Amino acid sequence: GHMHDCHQVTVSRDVTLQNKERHDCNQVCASIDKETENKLNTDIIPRLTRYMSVKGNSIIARVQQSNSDPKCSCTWRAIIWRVYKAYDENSLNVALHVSHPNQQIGENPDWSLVISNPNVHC
Repeated sequence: GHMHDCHQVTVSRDVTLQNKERHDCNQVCASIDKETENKLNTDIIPRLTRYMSVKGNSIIARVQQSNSDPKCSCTWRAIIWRVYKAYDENSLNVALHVSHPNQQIGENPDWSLVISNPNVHC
């Protein structure tokens, strides 16, 4: 019944883009694929580095859809392989919106974070 000291995190970006034009939402969302990567590497990973046992994440991937809705729901997911279990899902989510302390202007409202697998080693 071995015990797990790290957990695996899926960090997600969730953006709604205007599509008054009624184009493919894969193509509308693709517009800010590069933005999302640059945001992942320059802000999101850095501010979660503190919590990882070992540096290590998957390449951020967009979720394919099949629609042309007036508002496009765009979602990217990346996986961070090992984060100390000591840091709960809530504290990791907070780390996304707040850095400097007592802060009131939240950042990255578009970003969220789950535990993808409770049972990882470091």
